[PDB]
Amino acid sequence: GRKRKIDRDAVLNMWQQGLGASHISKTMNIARSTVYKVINESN
Repeated sequence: GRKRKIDRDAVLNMWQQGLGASHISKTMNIARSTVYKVINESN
């Protein structure tokens, strides 16, 4: 599916609000490099 059962607004909400790895990892439970796995995908 496209926008049925998939996440994206969570990690995208961290960067789009003016954050930075450390805070982007605390609010959004994910390691700082793990966040770049997503940001790199640009999904």
